[PDB]
Order: sequence, then C-alpha cells, then structure tokens
Amino acid sequence: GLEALMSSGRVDNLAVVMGLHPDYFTSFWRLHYLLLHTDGPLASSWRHYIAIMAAARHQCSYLVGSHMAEFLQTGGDPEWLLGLHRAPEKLRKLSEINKLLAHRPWLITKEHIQALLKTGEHTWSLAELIQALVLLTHCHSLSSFVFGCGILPEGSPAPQAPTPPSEQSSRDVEALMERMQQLQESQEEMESRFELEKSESPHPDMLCFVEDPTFGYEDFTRAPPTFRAQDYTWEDHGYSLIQRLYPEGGQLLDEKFQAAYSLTYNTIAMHSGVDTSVLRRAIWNYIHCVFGIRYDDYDYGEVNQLLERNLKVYIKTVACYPEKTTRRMYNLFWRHFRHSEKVHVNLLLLEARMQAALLYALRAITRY
Repeated sequence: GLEALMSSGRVDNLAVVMGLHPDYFTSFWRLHYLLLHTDGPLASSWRHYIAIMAAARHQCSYLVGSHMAEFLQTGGDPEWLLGLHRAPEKLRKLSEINKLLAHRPWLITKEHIQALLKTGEHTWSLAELIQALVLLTHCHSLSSFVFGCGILPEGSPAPQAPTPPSEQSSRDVEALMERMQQLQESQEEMESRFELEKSESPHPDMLCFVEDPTFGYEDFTRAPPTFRAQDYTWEDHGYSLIQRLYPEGGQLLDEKFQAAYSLTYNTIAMHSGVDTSVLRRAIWNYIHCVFGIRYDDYDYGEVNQLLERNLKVYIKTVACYPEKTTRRMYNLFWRHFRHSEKVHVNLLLLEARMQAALLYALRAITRY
C-alpha cells in the first residue's frame, strides 16, 4: 500500500481505503483531480452540485456532505443547498438523465439528449454535457464504493474493513482454483445462458436534491433488454466520442478502466502462483450482464460456476441498491479471502458499472 499517506490524517477518508491498491489509486486520483480541481467546461461550484445530485440518488451522506462543504468553499450560492427547486433551470434538466444513469442506463434514448440541448435558455454544450455525464457516473460509482467498503464519514476508516490490524506484519478455496483450472484448458445455448443469468436477480434531508426517489433498478410493476457489446464497445466507439468532445478525461477514463481490469497480484487469498484473469473477467462480465450487456463469445455458464451465491447477492446489491449493504453481507461471502481482495472486487465493480452507464449515454449521443 501507500501506508505513510493512509495513516496520516491529512487525506480524505475514502482515499485511504483505496490506498490498499496503489496502481488503481494512481489512475483514480487523476480523474478525481481532473473533474474536481482542473480548468474545464463547467464552473467549479457547478461540478460540486452535479456531484451532490448524483450521490443523492443512493442516499450517500458521505459524498453529499463532502461536495456540500466543497460547493460552499469554492464560492457556490448557498440557496442551492435548500433543495433542487432552488438551482438554475440548466441544472434541473439534468435530473432526468441522472436517475437513469444511476439505476437504469439502458433507457437513455436520443430524446433525453435532445432535451438537454438546442433549447433557447441556458442549454448544454457537448463539451459540458460530457463532463457532467463523467461527474454523474463518477459519483454513482464512488457511491457504490463507499457503501461496499463501509467508508464512515469524518466526524476507523471503515466498520467492515479494519485498516489498523490489516496494515502490518504477521479449503473450498482450492476447489475454486481447481475449477479455474478446467476452464483454462478449453453454440446456440450461449445466448439463452445469458438470458437466465440476466433475469435471475429514509433520511429526509437529501430527498430534495433528486426528482423521483424510489426509482430503482427493480421494476415494481410486474430483466433489462439484451444488448450486444460489439454494437457499441468502449475500445472502438465510445473512447473516440469522449476523445473528440472532452480530450483530457477521455484518456484518463481509458487508463483507469484498463488499470482496474488489468490489476492483479496473481494471488488468491494466501496462494501465490495463479493467473486469475478468468475470475476477474467473470466479476466484470456479470455486472455488465446486470446492466444488460452480452459479450458475443463469452460462456455465461462460467459465472455461477466461479462466483459464490453470496458474492453474487453482494455484487448485485452494491451495483444496484448500494445503501442497504450490511456488514453481515460483506462478511458472509469469500470468508477465507483477505480484506484487500474485497476492495479489489469493489474496484472491478464500480468501474464495470461506470462503463456500462457511460456506454449507453454515449450510444445516445452518436445517435443524434
């Protein structure tokens, strides 16, 4: 880890936990510093208010409190913190695309984009809309990281991951490895194995920053639509679109997705020789399968073969309903795995989630 920084009291509480993995922290901090501290298309107070709205969707009083204080510090109009009905017309148009990015990103059509542009009064640029979509998705994915790892506010970095015993000098798992073995050596029931996996399945003060609370991943009126990843990948399509509209953060989103996907110590909770590229691909692909994205020649039977019953319910909670994550749930999966590796899954998860959300919104922009 980056232990001298972590144990120092001079840094953010969420940043400390992330310090366990320095290769991801490098890349995460670049985007954090670009979005919230560098000259960009939107004023510095508007960026902190977009982040409140985004984090309010999951009732995250950690991130709403940070950006509330930073909004005020950076010279934001304090009326705006009384509620969303007090912010400019430009910023309320954004809370229809925000609830979708958070909860049901597949529903983002071209009409949502059109609404945000071309009107007479204070309409959004592409330069600015792109930056706001990266802020909204960044704060949704930090919001799932905060509840997943248990990050407590400032006034014990977490109640789930104990850092002070974790810092220092000191079975069935083998089964999982064996299974990983058999996969490495190796057509119409491929699409219908994805279909089964896919359908398988308070706090008064921050309701005022959202349009429609209780909008949720779940229908409550009765499975996303199936989407071929090759139609609109990150590598080919979506990276080019962010590159042309917002040059600085296109490169830093690519390096950070690739940093969290690539990240391995080649270990499996006290075993050193494995290549676990197979396990991490499953975690990444399952979370894309929750957000409706099928990969064209990936065997989705591999998922519940490698991922426990309790890792699945944990991953799906943290990705979709991040509040109502409990410590019982965090402990109840991968019981013999090290605390740093649970954080690792939170990394893969947030980044997979973000990519899915971003890809649907960029799909809506190119179709316009």
